[PDB]
Amino acid sequence: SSVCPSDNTHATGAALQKILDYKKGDHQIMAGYFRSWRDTASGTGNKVSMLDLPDCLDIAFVFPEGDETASFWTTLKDTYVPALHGRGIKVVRSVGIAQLINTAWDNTPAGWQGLADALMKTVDDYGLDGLDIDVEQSLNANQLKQATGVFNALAKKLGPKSGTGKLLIFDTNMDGTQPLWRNVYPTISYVLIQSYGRSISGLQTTYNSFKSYISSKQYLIGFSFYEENGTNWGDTTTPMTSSRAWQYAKWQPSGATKGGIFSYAIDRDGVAIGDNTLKTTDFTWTRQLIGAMNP
Ligand SMILES: C[C@@H]1O[C@@H](O)[C@@H](O)[C@H](O)[C@@H]1O
Repeated sequence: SSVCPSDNTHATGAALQKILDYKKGDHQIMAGYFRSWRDTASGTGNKVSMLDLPDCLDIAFVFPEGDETASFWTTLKDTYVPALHGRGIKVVRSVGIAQLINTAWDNTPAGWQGLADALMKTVDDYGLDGLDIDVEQSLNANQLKQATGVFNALAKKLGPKSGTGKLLIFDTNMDGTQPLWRNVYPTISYVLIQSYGRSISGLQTTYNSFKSYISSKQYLIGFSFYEENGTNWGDTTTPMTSSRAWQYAKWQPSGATKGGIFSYAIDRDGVAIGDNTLKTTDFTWTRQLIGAMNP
């Protein structure tokens, strides 16, 4: 990734083209969850724009909580998606598993299709590159049937079964024994393991629970930046090169190469642990971690 800037410059010419070429070639990828309610185009008081995101990012997740102002969604559609696409950055909408097990939607083939159609509007209306499902709970038999049905309906438009080039992503804090994963693994582009605060020594065990269902390049492990007023996971302690985030950038499963890493709350890149104020960011941690993976 020598072609990436040592600061947060947005390249423009042959300098941009080299970044677009880097992204088309083999490399460990970097993804980031951008908390939508923290975007400067949402409400008041925020300091970071999705426009700020570093050129060498591979995937930005639009990660809302549902109280965002209309202006955020307008800006995403009209300004952010075009600008990130100009940088070869993919933009994926995140939705919680709760949305796919919502009992307002019939637990039938027609209901799975109807709910998939509604979810595909969050992709198609914004010009996005796919959908990310956040799975952080176990499912009862009925929930598992409904979620599996929706994934199978989505797989007509997204992910490896679709042929569209659009992504279907499974992000989870659970392992590859979860029934939902056993049901939907053939539909998935990337699997992202929420690994905030975890032991470097337990990473192989988790990877081993998925590895029969994927190739290693589909697998990403995630750390968290420090969220204002949030959990102190301690993934981004100083010095950087000793951090959990840095150890994740360097970690490889035995005999294979992982797909890469992601951050939770990429809008918080470089804010000190315990600092509960909002700050601008030049994405030093994101840019350095891309370098750590692609030397
Ligand atoms: C229950 C928690 O869920 C996610 O936040 C993971 O990132 C943590 O490591 C932990 O498993």
